[PDB]
Amino acid sequence: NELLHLAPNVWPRNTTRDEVGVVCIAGIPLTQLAQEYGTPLFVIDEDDFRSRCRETAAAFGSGANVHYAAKAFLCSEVARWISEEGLCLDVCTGGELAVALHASFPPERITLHGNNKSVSELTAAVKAGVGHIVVDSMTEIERLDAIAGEAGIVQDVLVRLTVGVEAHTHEFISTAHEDQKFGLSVASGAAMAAVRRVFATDHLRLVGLHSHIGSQIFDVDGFELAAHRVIGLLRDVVGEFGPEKTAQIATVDLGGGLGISYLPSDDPPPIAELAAKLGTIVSDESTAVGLPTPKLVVEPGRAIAGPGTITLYEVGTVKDVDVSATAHRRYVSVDGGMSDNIRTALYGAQYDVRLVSRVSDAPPVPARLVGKHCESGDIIVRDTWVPDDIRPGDLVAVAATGAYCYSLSSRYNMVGRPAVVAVHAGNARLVLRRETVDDLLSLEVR
Amino acid sequence: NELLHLAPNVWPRNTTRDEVGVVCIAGIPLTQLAQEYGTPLFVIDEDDFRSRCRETAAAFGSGANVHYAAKAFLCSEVARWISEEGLCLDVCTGGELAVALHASFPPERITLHGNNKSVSELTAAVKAGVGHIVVDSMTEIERLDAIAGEAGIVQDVLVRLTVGVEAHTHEFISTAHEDQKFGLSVASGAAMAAVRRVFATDHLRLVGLHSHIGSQIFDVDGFELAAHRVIGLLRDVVGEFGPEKTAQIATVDLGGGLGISYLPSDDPPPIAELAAKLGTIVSDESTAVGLPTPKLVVEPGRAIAGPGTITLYEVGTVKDVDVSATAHRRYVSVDGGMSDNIRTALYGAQYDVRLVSRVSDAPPVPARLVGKHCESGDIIVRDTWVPDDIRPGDLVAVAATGAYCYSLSSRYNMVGRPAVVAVHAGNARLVLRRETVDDLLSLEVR
Repeated sequence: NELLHLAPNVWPRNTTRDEVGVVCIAGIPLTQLAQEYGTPLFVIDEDDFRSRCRETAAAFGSGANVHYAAKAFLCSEVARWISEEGLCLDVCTGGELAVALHASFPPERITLHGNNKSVSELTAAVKAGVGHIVVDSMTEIERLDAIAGEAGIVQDVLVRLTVGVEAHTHEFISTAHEDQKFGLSVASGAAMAAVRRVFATDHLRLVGLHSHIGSQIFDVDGFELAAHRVIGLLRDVVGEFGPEKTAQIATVDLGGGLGISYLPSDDPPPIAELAAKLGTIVSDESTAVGLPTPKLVVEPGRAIAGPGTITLYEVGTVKDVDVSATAHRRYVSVDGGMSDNIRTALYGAQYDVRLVSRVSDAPPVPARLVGKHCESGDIIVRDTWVPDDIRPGDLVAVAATGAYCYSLSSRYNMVGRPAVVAVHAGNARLVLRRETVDDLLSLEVR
Repeated sequence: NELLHLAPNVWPRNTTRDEVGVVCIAGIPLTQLAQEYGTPLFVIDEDDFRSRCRETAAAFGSGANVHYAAKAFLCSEVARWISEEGLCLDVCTGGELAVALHASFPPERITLHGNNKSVSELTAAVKAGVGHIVVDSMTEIERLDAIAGEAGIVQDVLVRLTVGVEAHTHEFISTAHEDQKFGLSVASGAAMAAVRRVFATDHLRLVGLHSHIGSQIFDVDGFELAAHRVIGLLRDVVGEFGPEKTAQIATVDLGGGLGISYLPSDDPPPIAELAAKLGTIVSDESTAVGLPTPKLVVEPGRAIAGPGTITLYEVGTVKDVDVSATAHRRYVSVDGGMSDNIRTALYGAQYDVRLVSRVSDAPPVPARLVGKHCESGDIIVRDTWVPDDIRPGDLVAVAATGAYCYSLSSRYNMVGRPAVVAVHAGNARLVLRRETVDDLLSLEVR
């Protein structure tokens, strides 16, 4: 009855149910996908993903202002999607760049991020003609300058700032000293020292400022404090160097962390509403300090890739576990685990799980969804409810696994990566194939 | 001065230091290994690993009583070492089995573990002639019974028990109801129901009972209570079925969790000492209930694989981070991260890290060792000390990364698995090659 419901904020946009009670994505029964492709299976609702690109692009004025964070999930097919939808792509190490270039992603729409970019990654970035590099340390700045001079080019950079704001859901914390790896402290003068260094060179050009402040952010307040702090530095810079050397500092990038619904009760605002608030903040903040309004750029991963994909599993074992003298928890063992979704164990993530191969009339029963790994903490959904007649051979799906589940996949217990399939308009296609024993053995020498 | 020291309880047994101040493993400078093989690099002290096998085998009476838990780290090379050293091998899913069989590991010395074994894994295990299956549910028992009967064989099994004991380091917790996925409860009567079920059939033979109680266990008291509880069931079983159908229940397997030193302060007892205590426990408990003393089996992963391997990295970036108005923490960015060692992030692991390419005279300074991934929490060693002159190009090593680090490796940010090398008597050989971009792209369709 209520265990049947697929909260529209949580599930992919193109989710329906059958007349026989099977959940379909983009018109295809989940049962047919498991039949054709096996389980576990990442199922991507392509129209959903593309929708999020378009709405976010519209919300921020242009696809140019929306940089997809590849770390959420990347492969050549997805790089193609982002390319066609007109967004930019943020890449983090050499491997993400090479996969983008392999996919012929236009390098001028690429930004390179990272706290510890090697010489060889910086080298490859400029050789490829990557549009922007977000610099994270004085050392990087030295390195990049030498590399750009060698190549005979002027590299566009942003400097990553630490502004003491950490935002999650409907709260944020402001600290005097952010104690983490990324960026340079505005407060300490470290950020201004970086700005000076970039100005002192010939082969680099400072075109913006970057901050990233959290994840699953549902309110604008963290961003507003962050924006105030970032533009305060802007004020400091053009104050010291004059609106002339600074004219080209045209971009404030407020990073990622746009929030999605994992659970029905999750309540991120519509992106159009949040984006307009952000736009008003940036204009207000810049006028408040006598500056022209900079371009606002945003770097979502989760908010593009997360909601449109589910993980489909087969129930293998159902065990009733005594938890008190009178209560029980129903442990439902499934086809994968921390190998394909480590987020529950790693971050304490909370997911929605539903029976998707039939409609049960059995009453709900408190449950834990667990994997097949030889570790007690191999838990996929810690606290949930299942039909009292859940049985091996039933299919269940976990929602919003499109971001950072596959990106984090391992071969723990020699469990190969699941296949990943894209559905569009009643048609399914394999995108990433499932790993085999040969894959498992492939790094072994002889 | 003291930042130079490599605690012998922490570092591989065949660690020394150069006269030029480079740490060698099995006689090879770590700087040479980084030069030949690149970083990050897993370095396996082969002799150390074998020694651990040999001393644990001796401590428990025989290699037959020591079952290496492959989940800690498995490849064909390692399966070979285990086989040669005369130990048994615990495998957890179909992939671990397949790797074992691929490496020619004797099936009779294999034991299959897991909470969610599929019909296909069970079927492959009996087809291979796997010596033991540790059954975890009533469902598994029914599946295996049918499988064994179809094969025309009698399958030896043990029943995994939950006895409400969870031990770590020098303590344990006893609970009325362990609320987790594995085993059947002695207290609720679920264990006895399973024993009856095995006894009901012709195609299975009950040879023993299994319990696994935690990790990093430094004392014997948790084991004692567990053994008391396990042997209590043994008494109920032979009571109800008579010393007859019960004569072949010859083994009490107390699982894994034997502890190693991650940090110089860590104090696991010598294995011979703990093994003797354990032996005494088993004999005492069985005699207290009028039973002959059962064989004692142990399933270590960490204590075999952990200490003999280190992870070698190159320092790329060094940033001093203000943490209060007066204090600072030195962020030392390295060559890998949560992709090759997720344990700090995942379980709050603590590691020992040391500068290995030179001797520093610089004073020590509070530090954090961090990877190159594009998230704040990509921390390898949260709280450590490094020399004040630590610089890009220096090599550092993290100790005791031989268990559960490679096992759990991912391609987060398209960062390929590092190379794994084995060193023995002044010779190094590549065991597992490092991933390339082609590996990263290999599951892509088109």
